[PDB]
This record gives sequence, structure tokens and C-alpha cells, in this order.
Amino acid sequence: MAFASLIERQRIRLLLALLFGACGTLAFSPYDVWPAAIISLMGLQALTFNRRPLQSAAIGFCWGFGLFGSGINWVYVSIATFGGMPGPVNIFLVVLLAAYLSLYTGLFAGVLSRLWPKTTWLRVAIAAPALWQVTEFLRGWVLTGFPWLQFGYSQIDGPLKGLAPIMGVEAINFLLMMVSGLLALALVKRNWRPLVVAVVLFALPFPLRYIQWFTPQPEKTIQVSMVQGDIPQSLKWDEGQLLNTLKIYYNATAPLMGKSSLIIWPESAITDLEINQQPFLKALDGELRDKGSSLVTGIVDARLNKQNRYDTYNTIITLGKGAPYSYESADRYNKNHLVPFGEFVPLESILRPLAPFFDLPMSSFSRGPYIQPPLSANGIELTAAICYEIILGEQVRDNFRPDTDYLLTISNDAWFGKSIGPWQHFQMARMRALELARPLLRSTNNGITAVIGPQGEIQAMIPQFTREVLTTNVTPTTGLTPYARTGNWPLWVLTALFGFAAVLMSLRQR
Ligand SMILES: CCCCCCCC/C=C\CCCCCCCC(=O)OC[C@H](O)CO
Ligand SMILES: CCCCCCCC/C=C\CCCCCCCC(=O)OC[C@H](O)CO
Ligand SMILES: CCCCCCCC/C=C\CCCCCCCC(=O)OC[C@H](O)CO
Ligand SMILES: CCCCCCCC/C=C\CCCCCCCC(=O)OC[C@H](O)CO
Ligand SMILES: *[Se@H](CCCCCC)CCCCCCCC(=O)OC[C@@H](O)CO
Ligand SMILES: CCCCCC[Se]CCCCCCCC(=O)OC[C@@H](O)CO
Ligand SMILES: CCCCCC[Se]CCCCCCCC(=O)OC[C@@H](O)CO
Ligand SMILES: CCCCCC[Se]CCCCCCCC(=O)OC[C@@H](O)CO
Ligand SMILES: CCCCCC[Se]CCCCCCCC(=O)OC[C@@H](O)CO
Ligand SMILES: CCCCCC[Se]CCCCCCCC(=O)OC[C@@H](O)CO
Ligand SMILES: CCCCCC[Se]CCCCCCCC(=O)OC[C@@H](O)CO
Ligand SMILES: CCCCCC[Se]CCCCCCCC(=O)OC[C@@H](O)CO
Ligand SMILES: CCCCCC[Se]CCCCCCCC(=O)OC[C@@H](O)CO
Ligand SMILES: CCCCCC[Se]CCCCCCCC(=O)OC[C@@H](O)CO
Ligand SMILES: CCCCCC[Se]CCCCCCCC(=O)OC[C@@H](O)CO
Ligand SMILES: CCCCCC[Se]CCCCCCCC(=O)OC[C@@H](O)CO
Ligand SMILES: CCCCCC[Se]CCCCCCCC(=O)OC[C@@H](O)CO
Ligand SMILES: CCCCCC[Se]CCCCCCCC(=O)OC[C@H](O)CO
Ligand SMILES: CCCCCC[Se]CCCCCCCC(=O)OC[C@H](O)CO
Repeated sequence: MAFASLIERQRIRLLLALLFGACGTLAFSPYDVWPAAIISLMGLQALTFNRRPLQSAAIGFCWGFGLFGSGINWVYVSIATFGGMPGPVNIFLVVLLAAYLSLYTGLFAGVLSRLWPKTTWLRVAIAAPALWQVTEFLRGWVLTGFPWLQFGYSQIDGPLKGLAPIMGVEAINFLLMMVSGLLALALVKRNWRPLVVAVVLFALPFPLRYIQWFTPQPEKTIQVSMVQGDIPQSLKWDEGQLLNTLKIYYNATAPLMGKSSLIIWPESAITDLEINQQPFLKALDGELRDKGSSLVTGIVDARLNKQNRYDTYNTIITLGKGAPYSYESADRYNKNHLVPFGEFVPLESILRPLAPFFDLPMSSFSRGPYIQPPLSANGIELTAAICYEIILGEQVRDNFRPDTDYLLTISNDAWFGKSIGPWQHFQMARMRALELARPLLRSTNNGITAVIGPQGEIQAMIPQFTREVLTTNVTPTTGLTPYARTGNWPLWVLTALFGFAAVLMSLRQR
């Protein structure tokens, strides 16, 4: 009796939704069980059937809470190591983040149930992917966004990967939601017709994975090195640890000079202000040039502006052959999209006049422009993105140029230790190489350092948590994928057409 009440049946769906959401985490690296994405989304689509909209919203929230609570709780590692807060507060902040992101999946399920209450193929295959595109856009946009755990990234090594160079990863997000809805409808209606459509829609993109939208340029093959310094995270200012860090990177780099055309040091590899390291940079620049090598490295640049204040940038500088170092060189990249709660706090500008001055951080990061030219070194054009920025597919594509030779991302993922976070990050980085058909050079502090090929494949990699140099031959590519040509406006046009048709039909019951 009691287990069969209406409130109990709804609470069972909430529990199932939590589990199906958590199943979705298995789709991403390091687990890479890409069928888990479909299982997860089937649960979301099926458990929201035949619900009042507020019930469906609660189910979508709990599904999100399962997904995000199991999938991004690795942020705890950084909070607990550097936040100085008590254990229960650290857990609460993680629960808070997961609940915040689950508002968007609750939003999805509530609106889907409100406008498409009946269990139909139009709900699951037309309305749902268009609506999901919108709510996932809002999750990636509101308060500068956090578009982490999009299931399309789980197809980097999967049957649907050929879709990404055509319309971008969000087209895989779209198709996965559509295919999983049809499977949910087939299960619940016990009907073979939606299953056949789902398998057909899922299988049609398979041969696209064999398209090379690029041509290799073996006449430009070079040896590249990426120095994984494995520098432990600092807490106070210490010139002694700064000098040991420069020592590690220089000594690893010296024997590569004249052999690697390109050497890369990761995000903030030089943990001092650029203005404070002019002798070292000039001396290093001459050594590199005298041997025909170039260096690209992260650094912090507090740059005095015409208002006689300092704009502090998270920066990539260039040195050596084809990139003569100068503090006034334009051959540099300034991070545009700061990491929320890492490099700034959302809404902190609205609140600054209330804060005691002694409680404000010593300084804050400014932002580079949304589009910056490629870096140039040793005749090589590198489209750069620092750390988190590599997950912003449209922004990387908007910075990409036809004459880009390689994608470049440098990152310091040490904040998150041995967790799945660095693996999820790395998996998303690979999607950019596939989307734009360029090899990606990913240089990190302690992992994951790798060369990704122009179809997202791992061409070379070194283990995490080692002080080591990755040295390999890399070949640039040329050619434009359709997605490089367009960006995601074609997917948005399809989203509008599905959304228009679905909302029109939903209104037709008037
Ligand atoms: C029904 C779904 C949950 C309902 C919503 C409540 C949120 C859960 C809050 C606390 C659970 C305990 C969290 C797991 C145990 C703590 C984990 C921990 O202590 O982590 C320390 C360790 O160092 C890590 O590496
Ligand atoms: C097992 C623990 C008991 C749980 C009981 C079953 C679940 C309750 C039903 C729906 C979730 C509650 C409402 C969730 C949305 C309300 C607002 C919220 O909690 O999220 C705020 C967000 O954190 C802002 O940043
Ligand atoms: C264990 C519950 C038994 C219920 C049976 C059905 C379970 C639902 C299916 C998969 C859940 C597994 C979730 C994926 C595991 C995530 C691992 C994790 O959270 O790692 C923490 C941090 O994010 C990384 O360091
Ligand atoms: C009336 C028919 C039903 C309504 C529509 C059915 C859905 C169509 C699905 C995908 C669009 C396929 C074409 C768009 C994909 C390619 C777009 C693209 O990016 O290619 C352009 C670029 O210029 C290349 O170089
Ligand atoms: Se969804 C799982 C339900 C499964 C079994 C039901 C019987 C449970 C989701 C947990 C909600 C976490 C609430 C987060 C929170 O406390 O936010 C704080 C916020 O209000 C402060 O602004
Ligand atoms: C409701 C059906 C859901 C999806 C249907 C797909 Se058919 C299942 C077998 C599909 C077999 C594909 C290989 C799976 C995989 O991802 O391997 C993991 C490995 O890479 C590292 O864990
Ligand atoms: C990996 C996590 C798995 C957790 C185990 C769950 Se087993 C239940 C399978 C069944 C899948 C969901 C239940 C279907 C349902 O009840 O929805 C129909 C309803 O909407 C119509 O009104
Ligand atoms: C219903 C939703 C409410 C959301 C808020 C609940 Se967060 C649960 C905290 C759970 C507390 C776990 C204990 C952590 C710990 O490490 O305690 C030792 C510490 O004092 C030493 O630093
Ligand atoms: C009150 C405000 C809410 C409005 C409700 C409808 Se939002 C319509 C989406 C508008 C679509 C703009 C998309 C531009 C873009 O390219 O962003 C990348 C995107 O694909 C994903 O990251
Ligand atoms: C781990 C996997 C989780 C869920 C994946 C299964 Se998708 C369920 C499809 C459901 C299959 C459709 C059944 C059609 C039917 O039974 O009716 C036709 C009958 O009349 C012919 O004799
Ligand atoms: C990357 C985005 C690609 C978008 C392609 C849209 Se193709 C239109 C599919 C049509 C939508 C679902 C049709 C399934 C169906 O008809 O099954 C229910 C019926 O059998 C019950 O009698
Ligand atoms: C009905 C469509 C007609 C034409 C379709 C083009 Se060929 C169909 C094969 C479609 C292949 C999709 C499933 C592949 C898979 O199961 O994953 C492989 C696993 O090893 C990855 O880890
Ligand atoms: C007030 C509502 C919340 C604001 C909305 C945005 Se949610 C905050 C993002 C979650 C916190 C960021 C997670 C760290 C990370 O993504 O690092 C990747 C990279 O840095 C590797 O080193
Ligand atoms: C289901 C909703 C629950 C939401 C709150 C979950 Se808090 C669990 C924290 C778990 C934090 C991730 C663990 C990763 C790890 O073990 O690495 C540590 C090591 O690297 C350090 O250097
Ligand atoms: C249900 C159907 C969904 C299909 C969506 C993925 Se296939 C889309 C077209 C895939 C092919 C895109 C064409 C790229 C191109 O630029 O070729 C034209 C050029 O040759 C002319 O001068
Ligand atoms: C009714 C069908 C619904 C499905 C949507 C298909 Se959109 C057709 C694309 C048609 C292809 C046109 C390509 C235009 C181009 O490459 O201009 C460069 C510009 O995007 C740079 O911003
Ligand atoms: C219930 C939900 C149904 C869906 C209705 C909302 Se359709 C949003 C229209 C959005 C119209 C254009 C979006 C901006 C754009 O296309 O940016 C392209 C650029 O990034 C490079 O391709
Ligand atoms: C029962 C409490 C649910 C707790 C978790 C919900 Se999070 C949803 C965030 C966004 C809230 C909007 C989603 C709901 C919706 O759209 O239902 C249509 C109509 O607006 C209202 O009946
Ligand atoms: C309504 C409020 C809901 C949102 C709660 C947010 Se909890 C804060 C998580 C804090 C996560 C910290 C991530 C950054 C980091 O760990 O280092 C990054 C480094 O500074 C440079 O990339």
C-alpha cells in the first residue's frame, strides 16, 4: 500500500533519476563508456514521461544532481587543499555547485513536460533536442557559464565522432538526446518503430568518421617538445622556489635547443611577473635563436596601462627564432575567459564597493580580447587557448584561422590531483582538434600533456605526475572543416526549426 502511493511513486522516480544521472559520468574520461551517455539520457527522457511539469522539473533536477554530483565533485580536491575551510563547508560548496548546475536540467524537464505533456516522438525527438540545446546553452552562458559534462564529448572515440567536424560537438549533444528519447519512447510504449528510427539515426553518421577534411603538410613536419615541469602548487611568494622552477625548465630545455623547432612550457610556467624577468627572458631568447629553436611559455604579465594601473594577465609569451622576445611584442596571448571561482568570482564587481579593502584580493586578473591573432614561432601559426578556454568550442573556432598550423593549449591541472577532472578536461581538448582538423599541442604542469592528431586521436602522451619532456614529431595540417567555416549557426538554425515546429504543434492543442 504505502510503497504504491502517488508521492512514493514520484520519490522512486527521483531516486532512479539520481542513478541514471550518475550513470552519465561513466561516459566521460577516464571511464569512456560511451553507451552510458545514451543510458543516462534514456532515463531522463523516460522518467519525465507522464508527469506534472513541477514533478518533471524535480526529476530533471535530481538527474542533474546525480550527473554533476558524481561528475564534477573533483572540484572538492582544490577546495579542500587550498580553501582553508572546514570539511563540511567544503562538501556543502560542492553540493551547492552540483545543485546550481542541476537547475538547468530541471529547467529542461519542467519546460518539456509543460509544453509537450504527451508521450510522443515529437516530444522526445523534435522538442527535447532543441530544448536541450537551449538549456545547455544557458548553463554555459549564465554567470559566464560552466558547460562541463556535455555528452557529445563522450563520442571522441565513438560512432558519432564524424559529426563534430561538420557541425561541432553540440550537434552530437543534439543527436544523442534525440536518439536516447526515441529509445525511451520505444521502451515505454513497447513499440519497435521508434527503436528502428533511433538505430537508423544513430548509425547514419558512422561513415563520416572516415572523412579527412584536412591534408597533411609533411614538408613542415617538426620536432616539438613540451616540458612537464611537475611544479608543486605554491602558497607564498618565494624567489627561491621561482629560481628552482626556472632551473628545472631551463635545464630541460637547453639540450632540446637546435633539435626541437618548438618547445612549450605550460600555463604560468614562469611564476613571476614578466616585467621582473627581462634579463632571463632576453638571455633565453638569444640562446634559442642562436640554435634555431623557439619557446612558447606561460607567464603572468602585470602590464602598466595608460591609466597608470596594472592589468594583470594570464599570458603566453614567445621567444627565439621567428619570435624575438620583447615586452612590447604583439606575439603573445592573454587569457580571455577566466576560470570562475579560480581567477574571479561571479558578480564580484557588483559587490566590490561594499567590501573592506583589506579583504579584497591583492589583485585581480584582467581579460584578453575575445579574438586574438595566432601566435607565431619558427614560422608556425598557433591558435592558443589557456586551460579552461579549450572547452569553449565556439571561442576556439572563432580564434582559429585557415593558416593556423596547430592548436595550442597550456594548462595547470595540478589543483585537482588524481581526480577524474583532468581527464574530463583532456577529453574536451581532444574535441577541438577533431572539430577544426588541426593537431593540438597540450602542454601541462603535471598532466595531461599530449599531442592530439587532427581527428582527435592521441598521437603522443606522457604520464601525469612526472617531471618529463614529451618530444615527438608533429605534422601540421591545412584545410577547413565545415564547422571551422561556419561555427554553430547551422546547428542553431536546426534548433530553431525543430523548436518552431514543436512549439507550433504544442500550441495547436488550443
Ligand atoms: C540523495 C543524494 C544526496 C542528497 C543531498 C546531500 C548531499 C550529500 C552530502 C554529503 C554526503 C557525503 C558525501 C560523501 C562523503 C564525504 C566525502 C569526503 O569526505 O571526501 C573526503 C576525501 O578526502 C575525498 O577525497
Ligand atoms: C535525500 C535528501 C532529501 C531530498 C528530498 C528529495 C529531493 C527533493 C526534491 C527536489 C529537490 C529539492 C529542490 C531543488 C531545487 C530547489 C533549489 C535548490 O535546492 O538549488 C539551489 C541552488 O543550489 C542555487 O545555487
Ligand atoms: C554506486 C551506486 C550503486 C547504484 C547502482 C547504479 C549506479 C548508477 C551508475 C553509475 C554510478 C557511478 C557514478 C560514476 C562514478 C563517479 C566517480 C566519482 O565520483 O569520482 C569522484 C571525483 O569526481 C573523481 O575523482
Ligand atoms: C525538410 C527537411 C527536414 C528539415 C531539416 C532536416 C535536418 C537536417 C539535418 C542536418 C542539416 C544538414 C545540412 C547542414 C550540415 C552541414 C552544414 C555545414 O556546416 O556545411 C556548410 C559549410 O559551408 C560546409 O563547408
Ligand atoms: Se535529488 C535525489 C532524490 C532521490 C531520493 C528522493 C527520496 C536530491 C538533491 C539534493 C538537493 C541539494 C540541495 C542543495 C542546497 O542545499 O542548496 C543550498 C542553497 O539553497 C543555498 O542558496
Ligand atoms: C541502450 C543502449 C545504449 C547504447 C547502445 C550501444 Se550497443 C552496447 C555495446 C557497445 C560497445 C561499444 C564499446 C563501449 C565502450 O565505450 O568501451 C569502453 C572502453 O572504451 C573504455 O571503457
Ligand atoms: C545506471 C542507473 C540505473 C538505475 C537502475 C534503474 Se532499473 C529501471 C529501468 C527502467 C528505466 C526507468 C524507469 C521507466 C519509467 O518508469 O518511466 C516510465 C514512466 O515515465 C511512464 O509514466
Ligand atoms: C539536505 C541538503 C543540505 C546540503 C548541506 C549538507 Se553538506 C553535508 C556535510 C557532511 C559532513 C561530513 C563531514 C566532513 C568532515 O570532514 O568533518 C570533519 C571536519 O570537521 C574536519 O575538517
Ligand atoms: C532570458 C534569456 C533566455 C532566452 C531564452 C532563449 Se535562449 C536562445 C539561444 C540564443 C543562441 C545564441 C547562441 C550563440 C552561440 O554561438 O553560443 C554558443 C552556443 O551554441 C552554446 O554555447
Ligand atoms: C541496458 C539497456 C537499457 C534499455 C535499452 C533497451 Se531500448 C527499449 C526498446 C523497446 C523494444 C521495443 C519492443 C516492441 C514490442 O515489444 O512490440 C512489438 C511486438 O508486437 C512484436 O512482436
Ligand atoms: C544532428 C541532428 C539531426 C536531426 C535529424 C532529424 Se531526421 C527526423 C527524424 C524524425 C523524428 C523521430 C521519428 C521517429 C518515429 O516516427 O517513431 C514514432 C512512430 O514510429 C510512432 O508510430
Ligand atoms: C542503419 C544505417 C544505415 C547506414 C549506416 C552507416 Se554503417 C552502420 C554502422 C553503424 C555503427 C554504429 C555502432 C558502432 C558501435 O557499436 O561502436 C563501435 C565501438 O567499438 C566503439 O567503441
Ligand atoms: C553563482 C553560480 C555559479 C556561477 C556559474 C558558473 Se559554475 C562555476 C564553475 C565551477 C568551478 C570551476 C571548476 C574549475 C575548472 O573548471 O578548472 C578547469 C581548468 O582550470 C583546469 O585547471
Ligand atoms: C552525489 C552528490 C554529492 C556531492 C558532494 C560530493 Se563531495 C566528494 C569529494 C570527492 C573529491 C574527488 C576525489 C578525487 C580524489 O580522490 O583525488 C584526491 C587527491 O588527488 C588529492 O590530491
Ligand atoms: C539527417 C541528416 C543529417 C545530416 C547531418 C550531418 Se551530414 C551534413 C552534410 C555533410 C557534408 C557537408 C558538406 C561540406 C562541404 O563543404 O561540401 C560542400 C562543398 O563541396 C560544395 O562546394
Ligand atoms: C532546412 C534545413 C535545416 C537544417 C539546417 C541546415 Se543549414 C544549411 C547550410 C548551408 C551551407 C551554407 C554555408 C555558408 C558559409 O559557409 O558561410 C560562411 C559563414 O558561415 C561564416 O560565418
Ligand atoms: C523551446 C526551445 C526551442 C528553441 C527556440 C530558440 Se532557437 C535560438 C535562435 C538563435 C539564433 C542565432 C544564434 C546565434 C548564432 O547562430 O551564433 C552563430 C555563431 O556562433 C557562429 O556560428
Ligand atoms: C517541484 C519542485 C522542483 C524542484 C527542482 C526544480 Se529545478 C527547475 C528550475 C527552473 C524552473 C522551471 C522548470 C519547471 C517548469 O518549467 O514547469 C512549467 C511551469 O513553469 C511550472 O509548472
Ligand atoms: C549559488 C552558488 C552556486 C555555486 C557554488 C560554487 Se562552489 C566554488 C568552487 C570552487 C572551485 C575552484 C576552481 C578553481 C581552482 O581550483 O583553481 C583554479 C585556478 O585558480 C586558476 O584556474
